[PDB]
Amino acid sequence: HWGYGKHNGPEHWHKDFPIAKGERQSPVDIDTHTAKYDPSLKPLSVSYDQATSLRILNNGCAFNVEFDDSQDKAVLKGGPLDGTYRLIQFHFHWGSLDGQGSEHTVDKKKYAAELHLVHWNTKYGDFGKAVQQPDGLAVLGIFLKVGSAKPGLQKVVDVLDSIKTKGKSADFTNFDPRGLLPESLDYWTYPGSLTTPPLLECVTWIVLKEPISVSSEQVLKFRKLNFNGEGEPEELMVDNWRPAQPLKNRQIKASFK
Ligand SMILES: NS(=O)(=O)c1ccc(C(=O)N[C@@H](c2ccccc2)c2cnnn2CC(=O)NCCCS)cc1
Ligand SMILES: [Zn+2]
Repeated sequence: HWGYGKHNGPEHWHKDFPIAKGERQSPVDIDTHTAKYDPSLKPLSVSYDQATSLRILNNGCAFNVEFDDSQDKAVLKGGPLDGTYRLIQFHFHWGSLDGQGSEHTVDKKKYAAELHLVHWNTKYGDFGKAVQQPDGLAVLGIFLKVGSAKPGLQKVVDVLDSIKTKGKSADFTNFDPRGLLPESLDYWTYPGSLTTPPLLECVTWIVLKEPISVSSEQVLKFRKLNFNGEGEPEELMVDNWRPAQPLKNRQIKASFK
């Protein structure tokens, strides 16, 4: 029932998921002047060289590229994290217009889109158990701006034709998520939540400072997707972002001086 319309969008979610008004909700606005460098942060390790992608799925919210997480293959370690976090999927949030689409904002600036690489803490054995823990997940967030094309994104753009409507999937093997990273791994980190229902407060957020650039044509292909299922009235999959939530008693830490 929840979605991103006037009748079922983020302002309505709290009626089915009261944690929507919780103490560690995401996303947030990152006030870069209030964020503090934290010398206790260890180097961030993004280790994706043995990633094994499997499939791409339109789940009615976004599209997810899913990975084989049955072994340590593609993992996130270091930074604010304790232990090893395994990549399970990535997806994006985007706008109807280039001036909006990201979930996190930076000094109130909205980006055209935001990539979420989702990882779970291997100490909990599987994703389902990890989402019952306050340090169960780590999401690596990457902003997208419109400018030059991102070559590493093109294979995603070109399969979207095949998963236009909710519940469609396609084989998506041998995709290398390293092609979606910016040059610098400088980040902000804070404790938060899933940004969609069930909005569970399990996430260590790691949001990169440097955006990647994608072309107008690339983001336009995202906006041709549908929220609805085949045969249903066409609802373009656009503006699938939750706005910034109250920071409450949290501190955002920076990895850079
Ligand atoms: N935006 S985010 O990175 O913060 C984020 C990351 C992961 C999930 C997620 O795994 N949600 C699934 C889940 C299954 C079991 C327990 C809890 C959560 C779920 C539940 N119903 N559908 N899904 C799939 C889901 O919503 N896919 C993520 C695409 C966001 S537009 C949601 C948001
Ligand atoms: Zn997300």
